[PDB]
Amino acid sequence: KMVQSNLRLVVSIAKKYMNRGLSFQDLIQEGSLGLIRAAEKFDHEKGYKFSTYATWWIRQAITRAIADQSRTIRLPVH
DNA sequence: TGCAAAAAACGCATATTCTCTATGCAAAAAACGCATTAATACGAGAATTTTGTAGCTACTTATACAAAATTCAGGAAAATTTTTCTGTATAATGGGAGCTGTCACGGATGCA
Repeated sequence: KMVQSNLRLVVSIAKKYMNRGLSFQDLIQEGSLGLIRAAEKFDHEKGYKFSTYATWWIRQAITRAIADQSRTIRLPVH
């Protein structure tokens, strides 16, 4: 539920990363791969929401995708 | 402007005579013969002698085992670059972008 609940601000990552040469949706479903990768290692008794930590994953999970994703030649990040 | 007609030239009488056609002289070529000498070739002698044939001998090579002294193909470390994975903590709370001037056809639904 909290997962499904924290599925609004995600649009921020979508907008910031439009589609990253892919698809708005795929740039949010891959962001969903985040969310879960928050909860778990979201950190309770922390002192504030994953609003500064959930994103964190989010944007580190998209990116990784995005560019893993999408040019039909994988690229090394280097 | 018709000729009859005269003198000198221009045509029928020979000397001259002089290119001229005509034979004996003579001088040196030539070529023929007496011929002489030398040289081009035949006769004999034995001397070199190369080629042709045999056996011995030295060089050259046919061959049979193989790990020479050297090449190479993997195998397994590094070495450094690169790749994939994981992680970094305030708040942030519904998405733009053309379709609106085509003509005609064939179903297929909706709407009383």
